[PDB]
Amino acid sequence: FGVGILQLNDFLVNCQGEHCTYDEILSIIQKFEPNISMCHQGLLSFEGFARFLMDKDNFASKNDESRENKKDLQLPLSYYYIESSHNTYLTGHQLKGESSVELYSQVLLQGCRSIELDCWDGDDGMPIIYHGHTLTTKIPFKEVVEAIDRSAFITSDLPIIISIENHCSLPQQRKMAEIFKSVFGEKLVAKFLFETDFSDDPMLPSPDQLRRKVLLKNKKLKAHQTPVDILKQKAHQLASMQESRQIAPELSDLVIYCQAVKFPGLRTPKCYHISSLNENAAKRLCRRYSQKLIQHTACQLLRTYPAATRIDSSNPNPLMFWLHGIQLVALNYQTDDLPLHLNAAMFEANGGCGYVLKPPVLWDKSCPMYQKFSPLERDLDAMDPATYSLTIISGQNVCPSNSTGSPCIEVDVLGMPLDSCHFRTKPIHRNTLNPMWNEQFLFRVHFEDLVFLRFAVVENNSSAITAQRIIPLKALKRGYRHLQLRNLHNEILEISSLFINSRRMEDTRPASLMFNTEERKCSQTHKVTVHGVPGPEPFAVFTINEGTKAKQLLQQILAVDQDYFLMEEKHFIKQPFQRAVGPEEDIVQILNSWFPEEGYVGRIVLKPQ
Ligand SMILES: [Ca+2]
Repeated sequence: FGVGILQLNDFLVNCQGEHCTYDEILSIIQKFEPNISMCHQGLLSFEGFARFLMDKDNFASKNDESRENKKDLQLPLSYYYIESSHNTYLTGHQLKGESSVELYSQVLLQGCRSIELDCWDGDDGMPIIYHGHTLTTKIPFKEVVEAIDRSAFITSDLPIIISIENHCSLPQQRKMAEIFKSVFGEKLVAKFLFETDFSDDPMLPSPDQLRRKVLLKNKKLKAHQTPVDILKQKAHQLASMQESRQIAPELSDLVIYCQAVKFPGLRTPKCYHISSLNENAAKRLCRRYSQKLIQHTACQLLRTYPAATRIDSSNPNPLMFWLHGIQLVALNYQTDDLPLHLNAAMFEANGGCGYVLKPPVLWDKSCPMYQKFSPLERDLDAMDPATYSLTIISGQNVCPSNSTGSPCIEVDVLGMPLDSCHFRTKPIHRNTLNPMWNEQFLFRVHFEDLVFLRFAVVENNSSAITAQRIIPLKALKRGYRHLQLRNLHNEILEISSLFINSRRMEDTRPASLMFNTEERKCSQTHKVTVHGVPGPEPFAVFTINEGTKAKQLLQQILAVDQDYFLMEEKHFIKQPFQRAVGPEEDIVQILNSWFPEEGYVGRIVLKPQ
């Protein structure tokens, strides 16, 4: 009549990758089996098992439940992607359209940490913001700085970087400096703050150390060698009479950690230098100097922005840049397009605070692939990729206000080129309300740390995109799950969703270990279920890490005083497969060898020798 606890556990471990205790499972039955006499015998009915997984609170994303990690925020500023806005003051087109002050408030409230002022002369000796030599409307500089002060730290107390595109006179550059000091007060970094900044080989300080701080990014006056050089240069200026090159000292003195420099290629220490490349120059840099660009971004910040050619405020794909460890990929937040949605999926991580620690191959020396990795290269023959299966089972209300459209689902794997690939289902004829596809895609991935899954709903007739969702691959939960879809403005569509299965396998050496560190392994929590543990319940749960090994798990189980080994068991739908586990073998590697929906469920068992 129904599913037992032992059998509901095998399904949850193997398909859903959730290790629940005897009691948490008795709870799921109590919550989904209405019939009390079933409930009293520990049996979930078949219609109740279906209700359990069809439930609206069976979401796909782990990022629903992600929050700031204090430790992950304790490394140098340059080890992080940093959510960034291009020409924040613009509402639409780059050469026409309005400037708005509020846009700084909206962007910063969202969790953005880098924003851009383009400062020009106002006819009354007060700096104004607008796109130079165009029909953009002008907004007051002061109003913008106040908007940033109010809203900078409402959503996230992690430091912002103000990108100043300085086109003012020296008189109005001094105004700018008064207003930065009077408005931001003790939040504005106006001096080197840390013991670590006066050390032999200095690094940028941690985004943690800089909570509730505002970093200016402007040009900084180069230090003159002697009194005479200053006076001689001054006599040169006088002698010939009959962005802006000059920099008010008042403003230069407020530039500390982010000293803008025309890009030098590949006397203030270099970790305080930062450069701003149009997308074309940054792409050239990524093709030509792949590994050098990665060694550069380990110690210094680099900022890319949209090409000048994109006058419609289109956006470039951020992946190229993030894979070379570029931190500030500055997008037009006013343009809903696939890249802005890629941006948003990236900065769901770490509580949406706007600082995400980089995949450790682009900074941690103890990563097997440190300095060997170029993301544009196909010859990864050293390593065995992880095998992903993704079933698109079905949808609900996938094209709002079009009951009679014919939808298919585009699924795009977006990562380094080698990991990239496109799928598309058959179109369901005239049913956007509860279409069923039950179509499966296989794909392999080497660099899990920066793949994005894009689900788009495409109305086959008009070929228009009606709903969309992007989710980091590592964020997708294994098993049967509901994927909340969103409209083309990345707003939640309260009823529209897809029902999906995903599976992951690991069969030279595995990629996820080649791209890992022993420090990240031992800090990644994983749960294991073990049957046959002396005790009341027939299976117990244990907290471990991706680094824990058979010998270590054995000590953890047994240490409490009353010749045992762990057994890898596969039970079929026969006689069970049984493999003794080697004392020095990684446990999580065994759980990731299993593949569900192949006629077995995996267990780990304690046995007497
Ligand atoms: Ca600009």
